[PDB]
Amino acid sequence: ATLTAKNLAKAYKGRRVVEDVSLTVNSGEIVGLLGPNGAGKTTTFYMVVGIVPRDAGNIIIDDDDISLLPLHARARRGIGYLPQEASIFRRLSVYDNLMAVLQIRDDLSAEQREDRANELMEEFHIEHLRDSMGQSLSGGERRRVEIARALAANPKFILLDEPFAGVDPISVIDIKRIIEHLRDSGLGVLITDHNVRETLAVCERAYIVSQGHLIAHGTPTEILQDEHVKRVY
Ligand SMILES: CO[C@@H]1[C@@H](OC(N)=O)[C@@H](O)[C@H](Oc2ccc3c(O)c(NC(=O)[C@]45C[C@H]6C[C@H](C[C@H](C6)C4)C5)c(=O)oc3c2C)OC1(C)C
Ligand SMILES: Nc1ncnc2c1ncn2[C@@H]1O[C@H](COP(=O)(O)OP(=O)(O)O)[C@@H](O)[C@H]1O
Ligand SMILES: [Mg+2]
Repeated sequence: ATLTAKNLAKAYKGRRVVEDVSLTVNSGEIVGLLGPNGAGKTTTFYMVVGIVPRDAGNIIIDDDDISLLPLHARARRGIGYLPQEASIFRRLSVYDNLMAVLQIRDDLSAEQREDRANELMEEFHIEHLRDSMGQSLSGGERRRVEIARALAANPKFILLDEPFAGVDPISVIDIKRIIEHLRDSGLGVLITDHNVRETLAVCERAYIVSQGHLIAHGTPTEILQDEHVKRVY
């Protein structure tokens, strides 16, 4: 499957925070949307996920233009999403966090939902936290729970907004292995970051944004032929 955004634009109070941003991700790839703070990465993700309406451009999955579908409809089409800031249900246990999303799985029986919850906790190394409250988790543990909770919806594409933000260096490596695992499972993975040097090496392709504009794109090697990108990073 392929998820594509074509010439997205978004304005707030007449200011164009995103002017022209495109990107594409296929199943089995990690693709980066990378650039400085304020460049428009989260706004772009919001327009892809459907959390805000787009002012221009197109959002496409395969042969379906979904630019006008609401968040919930795109989610059923296979788009999953993880915000930068903590999104775990702090007052609920890890188990209940996963079961909360598994309740939308009309393709699974009550029993199967229970199975998947145990499966996800094994995969993401959080079984020992089954009954712990999200509040009591560390940044890295919290991130692993939130990612597993997103996968509970069985998405085709997972959009991770700065997944490494607010986690320790050991958890960064752990999250990087998780991302490789997701990719190997056939998901299309789209990640944002401002640390181009670090994140570029895990991307099959990336889209470098600055001030709401796409300024470079392609494989890391292609991107790093751009003198501006070389220098700044
Ligand atoms: C049918 O409803 C479902 C639930 O399903 C059942 N059957 O209940 C379950 O799916 C679920 O539950 C949630 C989800 C979110 C919250 C939540 O954001 C809380 N607020 C805090 O964390 C904060 C907020 C402010 C003020 C303080 C400090 C800081 C900043 C963090 C508390 C919260 O206190 O409880 C939540 C619950 C229970 O979502 C629901 C509600 C849609
Ligand atoms: N709801 C909003 N109203 C007005 N301006 C906003 C809103 N959300 C974001 N912005 C602005 O849009 C620009 C891009 O923000 P954002 O997409 O969050 O950038 P990034 O994720 O790349 O840091 C920023 O200048 C930000 O202040
Ligand atoms: Mg952001």
